[PDB]
Formats: sequence, C-alpha cells, structure tokens
Amino acid sequence: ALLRILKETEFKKIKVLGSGAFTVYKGLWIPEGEKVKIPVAIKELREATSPKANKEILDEAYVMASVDNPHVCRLLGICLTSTVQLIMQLMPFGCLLDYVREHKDNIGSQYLLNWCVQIAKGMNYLEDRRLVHRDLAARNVLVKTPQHVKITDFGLAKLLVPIKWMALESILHRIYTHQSDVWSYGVTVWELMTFGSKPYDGIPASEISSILEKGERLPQPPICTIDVYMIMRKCWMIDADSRPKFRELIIEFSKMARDPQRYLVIQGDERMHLPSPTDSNFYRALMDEEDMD
Ligand SMILES: Nc1ncnc2c1ncn2[C@@H]1O[C@H](COP(=O)(O)OP(=O)(O)NP(=O)(O)O)[C@@H](O)[C@H]1O
Ligand SMILES: [Mg+2]
Repeated sequence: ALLRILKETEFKKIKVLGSGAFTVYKGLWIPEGEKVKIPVAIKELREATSPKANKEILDEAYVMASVDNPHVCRLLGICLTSTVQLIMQLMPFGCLLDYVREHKDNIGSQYLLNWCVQIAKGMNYLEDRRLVHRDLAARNVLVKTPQHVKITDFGLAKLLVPIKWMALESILHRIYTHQSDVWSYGVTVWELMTFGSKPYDGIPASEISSILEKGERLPQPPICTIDVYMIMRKCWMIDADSRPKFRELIIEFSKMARDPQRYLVIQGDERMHLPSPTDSNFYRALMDEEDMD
C-alpha cells in the first residue's frame, strides 16, 4: 500500500530541475476528480523493457516505498511505461552540495555538525533495514528545510560510476556493504566541511584506486580539527570492519554538535546560529510537519 501506481494521465512534467546518470522534473500531480494541481518531483530514468524490467523494478520499488525515516526520502509512486518514472516529494531547496556551495559564507558549525548527525541517522536506518545505499554523496542529500536534511536515491544504483565516493573494496571487487556506505559517508562529510569541494579534483577516476592503495586520502579541510578529521580518516580504512559504524557516527557528531566551535573553526561562527524556536516552528508549520523533523 506504500507505493502508488500512477497513470500517465494523472501527472505532468513541468520544468527540469537537473539530471544525472539515472532526469529530475518539477511536476504536477492532478488527483482524479479534483481541480487542484499538487507539486511533485518526478525522476525519469533511461530505457526499459516490459518483457523483463517490470517486477524487478516494481518489486525493488516496493522496498524503496517502505523506507520510513525522517532522514531518508521515501519513494511515493511509480509510472511504468516505455520509460520508468518515480514520483517523490518535491524538495524546493535542492541538494545539500549546491546548498552549502551557495551559502559558503553562511554555514555555521551548528548546521554542519547537525547535518552529519542527520545523514548518519538516515544511513543508520538503512542498515537496520539491511539496505545498502551504493551511491551516497552530498548530491544525494536533499534539503527539506535548512534544518532538516534527507538522503535520496536509495536503491537506484543497484537496480540500474562514482569512483571518488566508493570504498576500495567496491572499486576493485564491486563489493557493496554497509561498511562501504560508511566510506562514501566520510567523503560526504568532506564535501560538507569544504563547503562543496570536488573530491580528488583533477585526478582521473581511472587512477583513484591506485592512490588509495599507496595511502592518499582526502586532505583535512581547513575548518576541521583532528577529532573530526580522525573520524573522516577512520571511514576510509582499508579494512572495512575497522571503519566506524553508522550508529557510532551518530553518537560522536551528536557529542560534537553539543559544543560546535570546539570542533569546527569557522570565522564569525558566533553569529551563524540555528533558528530560534519561533523560526523553527514557523518553518515546520509551512514546510515540514514530519513527525520527527
Ligand atoms: N525530490 C527532489 N526534489 C528536488 N530536487 C531534487 C529531487 N531529487 C533530485 N533533485 C535534484 O535534481 C537534480 C538531479 O538529481 P539526480 O538525477 O539524482 O542526479 P545527481 O543527484 O545530481 N547525481 P546521481 O544521483 O548520483 O546520479 C539534482 O540537482 C538534485 O538535487
Ligand atoms: Mg541524485
């Protein structure tokens, strides 16, 4: 019941928001018998085969329609035609990568650390459900409000290549576990703490696996103390079961979000605080009524 099969005639694509490797549209759901048009997000993929890619897509979409977590985007509906179209809640703020990139001069420690906690809470839920993201990145974290981030694009990757966000065991042997997701998680934290820098900028993807084996890792971002950089460093250990668990990651960034400036050194950090409750409640009443935003 968590996945609504839609007819083509009851939703319309309107404007393109972006496109990657799996095209995302700002669209309009028209419920039958009504005069309202309800904004939705529509992701359309490449070609598809009826004699095959139907249940394979539909059965795995039911999995994606079952994720129930404040920090993981749920698939709401599907339309199975020549193409494949997935309908989800439109998030008007866009991805966290472009967000922190357009707001470099305005992301405090309280936000950054809280975003880590939220991403780890999302990722930790997927593990409790025995599910592997396969494509975690700052571009796959959506901004519902600036105070509430949600992971997106779960289970896309498996049903359909981001070398610079994959663990070595995944580049070399195509092994994808919850511990490989932790690697990608660590890279995402690096994108966030650099305000959106490209990982291994300029280095060809072909050569990433070698530099990992000789022990290149992403550099400690300026604003990071070694406590945070150590945590990052531990995500990219060669031995996957030496990497932190998502559940450990929640507790630690939570600890650090309780004294933000001791762990991140941002200029004027004292003036870029979280919203007052008043602002927070107004935000939620219009944009984010979710049970535990
Ligand atoms: N539900 C959504 N609401 C609003 N914007 C969205 C939504 N889903 C995706 N987008 C944006 O649409 C664009 C395309 O996303 P997508 O096609 O998944 O490529 P990508 O995230 O940039 N990289 P990848 O997912 O790894 O292939 C990105 O700029 C996303 O932030
Ligand atoms: Mg995406």
